[PDB]
Amino acid sequence: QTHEDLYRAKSEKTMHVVQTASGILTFYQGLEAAGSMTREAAQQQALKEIKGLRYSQNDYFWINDLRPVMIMHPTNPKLEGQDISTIKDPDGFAVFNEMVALVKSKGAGMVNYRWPKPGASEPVKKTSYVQLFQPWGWILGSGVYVD
Repeated sequence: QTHEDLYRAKSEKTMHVVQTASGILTFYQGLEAAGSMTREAAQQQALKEIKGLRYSQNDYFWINDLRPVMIMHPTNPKLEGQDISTIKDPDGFAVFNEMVALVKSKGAGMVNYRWPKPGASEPVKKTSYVQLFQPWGWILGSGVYVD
């Protein structure tokens, strides 16, 4: 039983909720591919639904793209439609640029950074799984706060 085993387990949870939520992307992209909705309408409907999803103690999902621009953020909605390339946490970690570089290399993975909790402003340590949804160039993410 290794350190790697313990960390594999804790973060599996995060991975699985993101994979769960990403099925909404899959569903809506299918309707786009079949010609039943336009891409942009399919995108907006998917965002709207993913915006309301929660698990555990008000843990949530966000979406940003590869540019990077924030597409949907349920607790910081004023970041939406903005270039988020210049955002850095208090340790200097370039949150979204790191996420983009990670998914471009590997498709998905874990990343740690500081972010405020919902409805608060102090940046707290957080560990998130991000996953590229390739047809739309979207990164879906969720994480858990150290407390």
